[PDB]
Amino acid sequence: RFLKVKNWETDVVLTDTLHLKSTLETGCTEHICMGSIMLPVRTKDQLFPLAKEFLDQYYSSIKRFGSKAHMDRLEEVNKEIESTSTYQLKDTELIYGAKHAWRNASRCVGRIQWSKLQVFDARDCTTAHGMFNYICNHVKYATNKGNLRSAITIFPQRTDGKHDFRVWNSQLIRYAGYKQPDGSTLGDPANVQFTEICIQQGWKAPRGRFDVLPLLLQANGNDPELFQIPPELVLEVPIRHPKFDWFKDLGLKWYGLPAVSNMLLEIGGLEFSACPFSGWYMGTEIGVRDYCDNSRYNILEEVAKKMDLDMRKTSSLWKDQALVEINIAVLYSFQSDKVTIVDHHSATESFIKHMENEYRCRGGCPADWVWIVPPMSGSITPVFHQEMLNYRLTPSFEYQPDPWNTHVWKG
Amino acid sequence: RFLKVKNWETDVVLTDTLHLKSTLETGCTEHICMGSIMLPTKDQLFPLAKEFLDQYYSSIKRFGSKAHMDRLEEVNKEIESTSTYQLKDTELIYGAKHAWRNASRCVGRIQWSKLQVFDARDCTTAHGMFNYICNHVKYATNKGNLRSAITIFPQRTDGKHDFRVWNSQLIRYAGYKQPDGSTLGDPANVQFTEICIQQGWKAPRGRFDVLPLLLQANGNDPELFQIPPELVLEVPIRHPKFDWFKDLGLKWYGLPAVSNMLLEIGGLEFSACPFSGWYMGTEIGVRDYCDNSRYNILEEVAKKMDLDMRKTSSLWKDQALVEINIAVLYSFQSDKVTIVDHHSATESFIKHMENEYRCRGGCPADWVWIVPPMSGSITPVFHQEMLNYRLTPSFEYQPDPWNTHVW
Ligand code: HEM
Ligand code: HEM
Ligand SMILES: Cc1cc(N)nc(CCc2cc(F)cc(CC[C@H]3CCCN3C)c2)c1
Ligand SMILES: Cc1cc(N)nc(CCc2cc(F)cc(CC[C@H]3CCCN3C)c2)c1
Ligand SMILES: C[C@H](O)[C@H](O)[C@H]1CNc2nc(N)[nH]c(=O)c2N1
Ligand SMILES: C[C@H](O)[C@H](O)[C@H]1CNc2nc(N)[nH]c(=O)c2N1
Ligand SMILES: [Zn+2]
Repeated sequence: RFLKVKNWETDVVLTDTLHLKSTLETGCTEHICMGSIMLPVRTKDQLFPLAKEFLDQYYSSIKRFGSKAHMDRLEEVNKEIESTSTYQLKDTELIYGAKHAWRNASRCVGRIQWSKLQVFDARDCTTAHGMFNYICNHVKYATNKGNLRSAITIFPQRTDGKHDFRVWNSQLIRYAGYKQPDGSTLGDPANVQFTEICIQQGWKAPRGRFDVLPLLLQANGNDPELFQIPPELVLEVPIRHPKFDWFKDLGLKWYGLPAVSNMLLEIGGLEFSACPFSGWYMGTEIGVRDYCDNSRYNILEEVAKKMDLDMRKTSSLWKDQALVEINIAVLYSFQSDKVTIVDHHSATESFIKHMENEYRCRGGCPADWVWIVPPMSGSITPVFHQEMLNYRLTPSFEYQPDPWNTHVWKG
Repeated sequence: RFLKVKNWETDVVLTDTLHLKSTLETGCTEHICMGSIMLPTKDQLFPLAKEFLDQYYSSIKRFGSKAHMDRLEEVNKEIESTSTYQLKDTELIYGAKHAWRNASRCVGRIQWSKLQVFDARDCTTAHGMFNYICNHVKYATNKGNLRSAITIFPQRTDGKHDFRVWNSQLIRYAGYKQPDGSTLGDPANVQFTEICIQQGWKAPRGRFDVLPLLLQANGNDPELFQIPPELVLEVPIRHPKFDWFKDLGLKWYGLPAVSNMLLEIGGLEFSACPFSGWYMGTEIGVRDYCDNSRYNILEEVAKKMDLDMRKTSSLWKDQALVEINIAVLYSFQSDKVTIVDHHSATESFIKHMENEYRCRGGCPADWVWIVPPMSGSITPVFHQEMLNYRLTPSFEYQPDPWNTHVW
């Protein structure tokens, strides 16, 4: 069976056969769509089929399907599973797996870059201090003095679920959030809960509005530990506006490296619960969501005030006007400091090219429209007009529960 | 299987039980989500009638009444005899209001119960269709104090006698291809503007030429009709800060009136059911004016704003796009013509969802369409999880007539 998607702006039509290789479920049924839902201990029983599917994929990609190197590897994995209950990926297989996990990430608009991912193998790591060291090196390498490079660092896979490696931060670099007694929030309200854990674990909070949070790191299922990322490794950009000189006086800054650190990487049935990865920012992530979400820094009010806008009725679109200025300021500040960033027009056009190429050479490109369309100026980006098929391929990145809700505390 | 939907801006969580009433299919499976795809006999008819009549008599708190069972047998007898049946006026009104209520792609559904239903089932000719449509347009326009309305023409019988309005909307601007390459007027209507001239229309070949009506009664050849200009309320578009904005020569019409959809009630198919309400600002300013496949005025506007159009990263498209939409709102509000901005309409819809979950158990909703085409995440619907499913009565798409008509 074949399926067609249409771009209603260009009339370009594409044919997807790749969804046939989809095994995992979506959440939808014939009678309900969960397309807008944000989020909809493994034994030898099912592990070898999952290994086999992965290795078939792997040897296909290197034009060695059915070779003696292919059959021997299947056999070697088999006996390793039956005798040890799990197995170890070769270096080649791990790198392939991490790239294809990103390649299969249907919510990611930056996937044109998927093949250029620097993979750091941290499977020999045994302690939280060792994790801090691996993460510091990732940050230095990925940041590259503002000329950002995509990277992922992969800590040991799960075994019995009781010895997990976990980065408790949702991102490697994030600002603290402090609930005040009067109800207000200082800093990033998205991080108030994590900030409290850190303070409880002994972090001395400066209690400012842009305090980089400490790393909280869990090795081999032991209690997590606190480390401060050396400040010289944390690249930050002060936000100013190319025309509004009062904008710098808002005191805004943001960090340069987006580095997601709380997701699970799944390859051949193996689960890598600590696998921080980073790339570079699309400007709307900072300018639209980080600053202007009602539940984040929410500077829309103060920006519109200083622009002296008609703030009485919403039909003056003062909110939309303030948002564009903020996003201009973010792009201007980053470009001025030579810190890599991509605007939402560039990124979406690139994704369309990526997606067309994926259909031609791969037979499809799983895409989550709800997430690919930028959170401002949606229909003037070409993805808005682009029909997309969403399905889940493996290797994959998955969500996992916050560790502080599952962890058994040693004391 | 009694589902929950979270709002991530407010942590508000609603439990959806209404989805279990869903009958039709979405297009998705467990293996694939098609949530962004634009478009996926006597025996079948009686269960459809029963399902509709059951929910009708429950809404009037007469489920299991003599009235209920009597109407049930009554329609059952008319089907076995005539192979169809006719709705009572009260059922027709209920059917129409609920097809709107169930329209998961519609952000304006909070007004669903205040709909004016015009019964045009006694109509027999295109001239009569025209009369009904003129009366609709005048009623709905109301000198700019717009009112919701639907006019319902005779139901399909054998598919050879279909009533059809060939226009996609009652009021739409013409679209002419140019010898030199591009398109003058509205590119979305170039083929329809063709079929009008190609059926007899005399085009003034301007940029904002109101299209004539092309009406089809009882599966006959359609006929051209010019809506009286005094019935077509239009708004000249100017900006409250930029005086040069008037010189662009832009205007739009006040009445959005969809005319090509099919209204399904109790298994009966009403293939001509023009319905109208009032515009959300972004429909005109984001889509109509700025879509690359439409009026595409963005470059001309930013040029007039003297913005740096050299790199995309200056956000000149975004900045223009806002000014254009501020103007559309300003123009309509200044001429006292009903319009709603995308912030008010989306906050209304959150309120309407809250009511539907409260007094009905749910509210089918299509996030891909509910979220406005600009400033999505500063609107409350962006952070609202929505469950999409098909309830009936419903509005459905239908093939364009000229592909089908046995001419
Ligand atoms: C190189 C530049 C990149 C850009 C511009 C980019 C951009 C984005 C954006 C805007 C999202 C939407 C999520 C949100 O808005 O919060 C996203 C999601 C995602 N990105 Fe990318 N990304 C990049 C690199 C990467 C890399 C290197 C990886 C992994 C190796 C990755 C994996 C993902 C995944 C798994 C998601 C889905 C998150 C979810 O399922 O909730 N991205 N990306
Ligand atoms: C009264 C104010 C109304 C507003 C503000 C409004 C707004 C909208 C918007 C913005 C859309 C998205 C589609 C697009 O962007 O082209 C839509 C779709 C829709 N509207 Fe409403 N509308 C209103 C009245 C009505 C009425 C009176 C009806 C029927 C009686 C109706 C039925 C529908 C349907 C069926 C769709 C979706 C068609 C589809 O399935 O693709 N609307 N509406
Ligand atoms: C590599 C990279 C590049 C870039 N440019 N941006 C990002 C951040 C986007 C992102 C990627 C991801 F895999 C998971 C989340 C979780 C955040 C969600 C959960 C709850 C609140 N957020 C909606 C975010 C990452
Ligand atoms: C009553 C009303 C009020 C309002 N405020 N707006 C509207 C227009 C929105 C609309 C409603 C609808 F039922 C069908 C379409 C078809 C347009 C699609 C077909 C193919 C390409 N277009 C996406 C539009 C109508
Ligand atoms: C490809 C995609 O489904 C298509 O562009 C849809 C997306 N969402 C939309 N939303 C609205 N309100 N109107 C539209 O025409 C569309 N078009
Ligand atoms: C409810 C809804 O799914 C949720 O708000 C989603 C919508 N689309 C998104 N798209 C992106 N890129 N990032 C997000 O966080 C979200 N949030
Ligand atoms: Zn779906």
